[PDB]
Amino acid sequence: HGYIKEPVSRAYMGALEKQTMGWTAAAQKYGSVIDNPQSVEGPKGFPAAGPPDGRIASANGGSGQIDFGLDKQTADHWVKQNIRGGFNTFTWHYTAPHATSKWHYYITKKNWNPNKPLSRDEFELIGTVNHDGSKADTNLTHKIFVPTDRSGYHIILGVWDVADTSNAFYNVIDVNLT
Ligand SMILES: [Cu+2]
Repeated sequence: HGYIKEPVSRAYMGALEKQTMGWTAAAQKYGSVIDNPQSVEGPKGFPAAGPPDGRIASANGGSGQIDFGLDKQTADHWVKQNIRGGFNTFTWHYTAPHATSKWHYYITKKNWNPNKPLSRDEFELIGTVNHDGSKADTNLTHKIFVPTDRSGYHIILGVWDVADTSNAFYNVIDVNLT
């Protein structure tokens, strides 16, 4: 269990807006993930397997841990944070740092549709961090090159594959890319 803390994942943004807008208004916006941003857990093997299209952001309800709130997708719904093209760092916080096989990072394609549910064919692989089966917290932060050929509203998906289970944690990040 864990989530992307910087940039602020959508899941962690829900936990953050819990504090600023309260439990009910934040749960209306994000669903039950506000309490458990670390629990966006679904089957590993993305993109060939893993959570189905339209259930990527919620990891198909996080293995029963959350609802499907995160799967809403419109131009306006989610809080965007600014990021620049090029090298960026992605830092996870672990509540329970499991043995890790890899992390893998994707961005939305230049022509993606911000008002339809997320599908795996809107995402492009941008980097893979292999790991030696040790705990996730031996490599907290990853240096990933974000494409410099697109701008405006994009989603970075970070995926954390657990070494010793059939599961993975899916963290979408809403970004305004410049
Ligand atoms: Cu866990």
